[PDB]
This record gives sequence, C-alpha cells and structure tokens, in this order.
Amino acid sequence: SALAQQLPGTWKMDVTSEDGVRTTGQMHIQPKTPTTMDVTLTGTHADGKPFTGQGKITVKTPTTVDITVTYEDGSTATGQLTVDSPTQFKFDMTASDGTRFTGTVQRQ
Repeated sequence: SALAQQLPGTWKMDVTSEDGVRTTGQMHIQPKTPTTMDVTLTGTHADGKPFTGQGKITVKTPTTVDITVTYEDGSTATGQLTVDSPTQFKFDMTASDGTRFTGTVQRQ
C-alpha cells in the first residue's frame, strides 16, 4: 500500500497538548510487516528532560494508521497518524491520564 511505502523513514514531531504545551521530537518508523511497523519516538519534554518511546504502527484505513507507544517510564499512549501530504501526516495521540497531543510529523 501507499502508507507502507511512505511511512518508513525519519520524521520531525511538532505537537501541542490541549493545555498549549508544545513539544517536538523525532519519529523513526521501521518496516516490519506489510501492515505493521515499528516506531521509535525520541526528544525532550517541555521541561527539557529526554524521553524515549517504542511501539507499533498498524494500518487502519488506506489513509490512516494506529500508533501505540510505550515510553521508558512505562507511560503508554495511543493515537492515529493520517496522511496529509507527500511530506506530512497529522499526529493525534492521547496518554493514559487523558492528556491529548495534536500536531504533525514532517519528513526529515
């Protein structure tokens, strides 16, 4: 599919919580199966402390994929990536405590 060909690579995260907290990072998507992919999220939170997360990306529609990430401290978040352009997906994830981040991932 198109998602399986486009998603692999390195992307810049640029998201904002519902309370206005902006955080960036790197999303590294690696192929695994024709419909599932490995993903690694790295960067620093708004307090400057680093974060590291690894998870799975699963295709949901020809234009959307599910994404689930477990961070190093055991925190878990699930969300969706939606294709927006040849170089951009919409990013929308929610942590277990209800904190929601919306934004983009752009190809790097």
